[PDB]
Amino acid sequence: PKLLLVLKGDSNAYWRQVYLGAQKAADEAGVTLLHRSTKDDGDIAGQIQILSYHLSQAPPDALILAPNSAEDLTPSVAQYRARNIPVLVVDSDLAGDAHQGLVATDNYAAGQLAARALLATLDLSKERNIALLRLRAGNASTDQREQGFLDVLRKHDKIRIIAAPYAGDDRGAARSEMLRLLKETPTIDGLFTPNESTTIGALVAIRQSGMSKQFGFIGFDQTEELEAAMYAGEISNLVVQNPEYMGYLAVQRALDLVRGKPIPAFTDTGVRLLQE
Amino acid sequence: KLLLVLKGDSNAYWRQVYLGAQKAADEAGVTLLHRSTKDDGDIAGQIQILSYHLSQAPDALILAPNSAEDLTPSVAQYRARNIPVLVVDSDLAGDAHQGLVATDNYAAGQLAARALLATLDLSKERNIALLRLRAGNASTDQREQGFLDVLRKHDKIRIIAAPYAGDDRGAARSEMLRLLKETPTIDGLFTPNESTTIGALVAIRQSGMSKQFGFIGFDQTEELEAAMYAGEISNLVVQNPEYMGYLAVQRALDLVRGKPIPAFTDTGVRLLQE
Ligand SMILES: OC[C@H]1O[C@@H](O)[C@H](O)[C@@H]1O
Ligand SMILES: OC[C@H]1O[C@@H](O)[C@H](O)[C@@H]1O
Repeated sequence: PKLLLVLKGDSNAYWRQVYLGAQKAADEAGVTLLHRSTKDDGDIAGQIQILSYHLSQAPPDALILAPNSAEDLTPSVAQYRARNIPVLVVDSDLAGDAHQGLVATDNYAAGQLAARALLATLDLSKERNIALLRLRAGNASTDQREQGFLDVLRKHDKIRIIAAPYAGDDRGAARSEMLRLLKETPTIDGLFTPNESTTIGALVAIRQSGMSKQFGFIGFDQTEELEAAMYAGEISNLVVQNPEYMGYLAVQRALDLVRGKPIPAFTDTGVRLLQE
Repeated sequence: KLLLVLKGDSNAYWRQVYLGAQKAADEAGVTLLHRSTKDDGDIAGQIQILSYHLSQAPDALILAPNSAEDLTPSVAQYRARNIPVLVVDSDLAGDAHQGLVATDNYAAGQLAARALLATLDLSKERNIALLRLRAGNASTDQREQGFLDVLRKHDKIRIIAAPYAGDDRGAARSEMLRLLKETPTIDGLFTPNESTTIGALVAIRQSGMSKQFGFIGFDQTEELEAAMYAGEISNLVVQNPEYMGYLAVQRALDLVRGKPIPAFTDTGVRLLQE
């Protein structure tokens, strides 16, 4: 068998872990794994181009896709379905029901978790002003993290959501956005950033602004730099997924589809706070 | 005795806040003194009203400040005299006051952006205009920031105009007339309060541009409602000014009698139609 893996891009180190897990499973199975992603996360047009190119020029036995857009990728996936090529979605949900399954974090639950963690960092005897650094509307994973977070906090006594701008897919964009927020906002008491790039961008902005360790800060995903910032007390906690295990299971599920075996509609790959 | 100082009388909106405050005051059997400037945005005039009442007299002040920063010294003077201050409608900078009763204006701006997006053909690039009110007026600054925060990075959306109109509907009319003449294409518009919405509406009609683009307005009056039902305005984001005035008085009475209040009481916001 041959499996085509198309992730969101290369703008997060996260994706290398998903790929490494997928490659481990493909190696164990004795199957060929192709990996083709856009340079940048969020490049919807580029991802659609990769899918159509491989459908025409070198079609796989199954497609494993992390869609950059929950809606804008459905026509691409429907083309695979009409060619009877199974599609397994990884990491971030796809709209509709053209695909055969999902293997991902429960991203809505991860956001609720992040809000609970933030509440635990705050002095809840006073009103607290909260900022959310959103990623990009239509990116299902972060849209769900953002909504789960807001659903815990919106009516919470002593909590005010004072900022929720979109940062975009780039850590440079997240840095620019956070720098503006820090300058323009009177008091930020708590922050949540829903992925690797937004967490790293915000961190760099917080340091450059002389604001380290000043407020509660829940981030998402982990790298050596984020782990260090957390151990230093610059980040209050990180909500972390299991990207290697997710990549590994996505390959196993895709192979089940190739062999005509049933798979769960949703395989939840787990989420946790990195520290107590 | 409760002193109620709103922004001015440039918007029919303030009569609804006053009516709610008066209902609450009547129900509680307390005297309400409503004292506002003639025009919204008259910062110096509002400071004068506050200075006068400190010099000769109330048990609490309910204030809708014309400037989030410029009213802070006036409010601090009340705090130094231990007269509770409840801020209504539009936030005040600092922490000299005892609470806020208002729409969540930032969230209301985000709502307006989402409503505007729903009016647009998002298969194609769309040009968007925003009519700002006045820097330093917290309520509209927050609506504008919420709206922009949703849209500034949105695929296929370009913000091509964001001028300030000022507090008068006549000024909003002049500004919109200029935009309609000078801009090659406007695909969507947001106006963040009653005066800006009415001024834009009148300009759009006078330009022969009615029903040509998506238009989210803010606040409601019989005239704005008619325009919406006619399809001239796509939707209105509306506050609950009567409930806001009523709650502001009840919160002020709680302050007078020493019952703790929340720092922010969110009085709600919705789209007027589906
Ligand atoms: O979109 C940003 C990507 O970064 C990783 O957190 C996520 O799983 C997500 O899909
Ligand atoms: O400042 C303009 C005033 O008009 C009403 O929309 C508002 O609540 C606002 O404070």
